[PDB]
Amino acid sequence: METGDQRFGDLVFRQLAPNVWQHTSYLDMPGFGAVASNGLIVRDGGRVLVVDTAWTDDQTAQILNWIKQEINLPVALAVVTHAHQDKMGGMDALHAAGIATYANALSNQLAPQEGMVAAQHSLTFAANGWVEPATAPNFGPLKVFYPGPGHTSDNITVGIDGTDIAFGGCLIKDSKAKSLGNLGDADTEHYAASARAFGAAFPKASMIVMSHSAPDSRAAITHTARMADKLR
Amino acid sequence: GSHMGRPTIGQQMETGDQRFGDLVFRQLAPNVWQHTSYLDMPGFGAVASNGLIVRDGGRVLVVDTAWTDDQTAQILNWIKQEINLPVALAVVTHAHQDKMGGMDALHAAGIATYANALSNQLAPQEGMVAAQHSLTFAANGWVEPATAPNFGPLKVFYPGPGHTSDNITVGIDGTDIAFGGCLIKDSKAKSLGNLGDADTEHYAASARAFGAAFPKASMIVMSHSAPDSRAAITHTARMADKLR
Ligand SMILES: CCc1c(C(=O)O)c(S(N)(=O)=O)c(CC)n1C
Ligand SMILES: CCc1c(C(=O)O)c(S(N)(=O)=O)c(CC)n1C
Ligand SMILES: [Zn+2]
Ligand SMILES: [Zn+2]
Ligand SMILES: [Zn+2]
Ligand SMILES: [Zn+2]
Ligand SMILES: [Zn+2]
Ligand SMILES: [Zn+2]
Repeated sequence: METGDQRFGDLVFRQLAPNVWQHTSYLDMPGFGAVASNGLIVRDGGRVLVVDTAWTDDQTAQILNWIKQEINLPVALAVVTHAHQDKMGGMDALHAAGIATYANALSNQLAPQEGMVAAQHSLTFAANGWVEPATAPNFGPLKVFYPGPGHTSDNITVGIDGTDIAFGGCLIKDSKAKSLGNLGDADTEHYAASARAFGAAFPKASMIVMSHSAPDSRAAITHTARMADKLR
Repeated sequence: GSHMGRPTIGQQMETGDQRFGDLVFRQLAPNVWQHTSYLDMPGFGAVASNGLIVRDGGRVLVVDTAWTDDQTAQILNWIKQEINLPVALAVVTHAHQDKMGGMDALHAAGIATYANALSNQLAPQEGMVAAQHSLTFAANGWVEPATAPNFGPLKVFYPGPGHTSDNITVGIDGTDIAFGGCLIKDSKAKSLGNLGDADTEHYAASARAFGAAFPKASMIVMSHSAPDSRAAITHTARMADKLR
């Protein structure tokens, strides 16, 4: 309800930069109430790129229809940042709309176990965390980085070239957080290193976008790593 | 860095096994041998780690180091004596001491080394030397063949997270042998061994995925016990079912 925020159905959109919006969707978790999840919408000349679905097919369709209304450019592809419902719940809606989908090979391998629909294409990563470029064709400003196991074994991150923005997804929590949120599938040993690897991959990003709070500064990365140091 | 921060000899000699310094070698097939090295761990005696040696035409291929550099050098010495073909490459099956502790011995000898990209990424944290090359995997677990150059009969499969998030497995094409490494424990096991780095949620599926990937392998080779039948896979998966 913050000024400049736009509503379409159950979804809220905030412009972060001339060509970048955050999408926010909400799901009731019985016992804990409504939980926000954020992803990104990127205008890349005469096409649109999506990072992460909403919780549900219906909510993901609302994202696609808002893009049609407000941006009116075709969605070329989507990248989804791990096999949990907040990031991949809406895969069927992307596929029905004829959007090409990309995830970590590991995300696609885990998807069935995690009750998610696999992406059509698999990203693979060098030992240094950077996507093998042949697996991420025509990704325009999307720079995809695998920081290592943290929130999950499969979690990936995305920088937006020509912006100050990097997307930590569920790996990064906000700079005032008490906790690292859901650690059910987490690597408690490697998490802190993974948070720091994300920071080092995108050294000049000043706006850190994450799944479960409003955009923060780089302080979110060093706070997440400081919290993660305490897990081991 | 390493979880281990004490090399010894095995006691249970066994008839068809060959002692070579502090290591043990067993021929499993005309072109396949098991290498075994031992660490004394207080309260648990001589702890075996097993890997594989494969002869493929005029080349030898190695799966896994020994626990230590000095032990891994003795694997190379044994290969020179018993096979006398050059070691074309080694593949190591995750970033733990038993599987990657001897990387320096391979690199010293000019042997090209391969691991899961994730193993190489985790190596520094795990106190291991990274392999020279990284394997990547398709969404169905099979190695991307462009990343496994001249692997010949070594058929590398990532079964999913289990013993660790980076554990890989290796079928030996043209044989009845599949290597489960530390993912699979034998049908006599009372535990899944070290779960310090394990994925308790996905372990059972990963164990079953290994079995389904190598459906006709009748000899299952694993890190910490003698080769077993396919029962080792199902018994492991059923123990892993109790973690979730
Ligand atoms: C807000 C904390 C949170 C997370 C998280 O920390 O990322 C997830 S997730 N992506 O499923 O693990 C959930 C859904 C169960 N919740 C409630
Ligand atoms: C014999 C059980 C075992 C395992 C295992 O279960 O694989 C490992 S490992 N590869 O480091 O996790 C060790 C060394 C700590 N030990 C003693
Ligand atoms: Zn998650
Ligand atoms: Zn999340
Ligand atoms: Zn899970
Ligand atoms: Zn291990
Ligand atoms: Zn082991
Ligand atoms: Zn570890």
